[PDB]
Amino acid sequence: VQIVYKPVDLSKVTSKCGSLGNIHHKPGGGQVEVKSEKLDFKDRVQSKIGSLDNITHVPGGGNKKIETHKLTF
Amino acid sequence: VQIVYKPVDLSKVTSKCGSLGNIHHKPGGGQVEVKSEKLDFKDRVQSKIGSLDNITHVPGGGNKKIETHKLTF
Amino acid sequence: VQIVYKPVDLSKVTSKCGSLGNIHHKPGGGQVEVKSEKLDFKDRVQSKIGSLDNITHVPGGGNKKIETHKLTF
Amino acid sequence: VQIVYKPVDLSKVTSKCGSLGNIHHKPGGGQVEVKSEKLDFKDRVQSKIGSLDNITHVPGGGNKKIETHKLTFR
Amino acid sequence: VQIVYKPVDLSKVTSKCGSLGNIHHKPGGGQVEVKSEKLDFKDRVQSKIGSLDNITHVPGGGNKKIETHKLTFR
Amino acid sequence: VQIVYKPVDLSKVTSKCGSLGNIHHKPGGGQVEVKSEKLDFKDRVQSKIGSLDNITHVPGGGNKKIETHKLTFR
Repeated sequence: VQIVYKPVDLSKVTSKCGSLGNIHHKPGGGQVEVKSEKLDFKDRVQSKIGSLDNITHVPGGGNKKIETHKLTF
Repeated sequence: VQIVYKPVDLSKVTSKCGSLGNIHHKPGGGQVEVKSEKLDFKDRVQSKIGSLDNITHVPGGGNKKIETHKLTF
Repeated sequence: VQIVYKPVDLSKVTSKCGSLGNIHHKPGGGQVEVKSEKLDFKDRVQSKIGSLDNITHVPGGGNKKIETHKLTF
Repeated sequence: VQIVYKPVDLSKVTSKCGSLGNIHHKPGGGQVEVKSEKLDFKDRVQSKIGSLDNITHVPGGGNKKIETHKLTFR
Repeated sequence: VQIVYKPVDLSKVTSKCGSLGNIHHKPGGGQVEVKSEKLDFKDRVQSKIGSLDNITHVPGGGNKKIETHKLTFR
Repeated sequence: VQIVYKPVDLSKVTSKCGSLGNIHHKPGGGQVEVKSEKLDFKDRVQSKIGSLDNITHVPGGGNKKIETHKLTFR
């Protein structure tokens, strides 16, 4: 009796996620102007005037790999 | 009696996800103007005036790989 | 009696999802103007004036691969 | 036997090409106003305002003269 | 036997190409105003305002003269 | 036997290419005003304001003269 147990694993499991390999070439507005006598911002206000924002959240992208290798004679 | 147990795995499991490989070439408006006597923002206001926003969320993109390799004689 | 158990897996499982491989070439409006005496925003208001927004959400794009390889003599 | 090969060439070949012998008297006098606001250009601009450039390109005007003289006796 | 081979060449071949012999008298007198505000250019600009440059390119104007003389006796 | 090979060449080949013999009298007198504010340029700018440059490029104007003389007797 002989048993030759030689399984081969060359697998790959990959996450490529979020913001990858992008090109942002010369972004922006020409002119932005805001004229007022008052600006009054007073509860949970977000104001963006002429800004550039690159924002990435990756709570995902996790990998789980499980193997079992059982030989019973 | 002989058993040769040599399964081969060369597989790939991949998550290319979110914002990948894009080109943003010279973005933005020419002129933006806001004229007022008051701007008055006062509960959960989001204001964007001439801004550029690139925003990416990836809660997804997860990989699960499970193998079992069982030999009972 | 002999058994040669040699399955080969060369498979590909891929998710390509969200915003991939796009070209955004010279985007934007020429002129944007807002004229008022008041802008008055006061509960859960979103205002966009001349902004460019690229927004990507990927809660999906997950992969599951399951294998079992069972030999009983 | 006498031979007298005496051709005379007084010819002239001339090219007069382009802007020759012109008079431009007080050119571009008077008044040019460009008042410009809130413009966007997404592509190439060529602009001239009140210009009086003199621009000359001469890729041509080349001359070729070929003169073969042969005399054969017997 | 007498042979006289006495061709006479007083010819002329001439090129007059481009901007020759012009008179420009008080060019660009008077008044140029450019008033410009809040402009965006996303691409190449060439601009001339009140310019009077003299620009000359001559890739041409080349001369080739080829004289061959051969006399063969017997 | 007499042969008298006496060709005469007083001919001329001439090139006059580009900007020759021009008069420019008081060019660019008078007034140029450029007033500019709040401009954006995302690419290459060539600009000339009130310029009177003299610019000459001559890749050409080359001269080639070939004079072959051969006399063969018997």
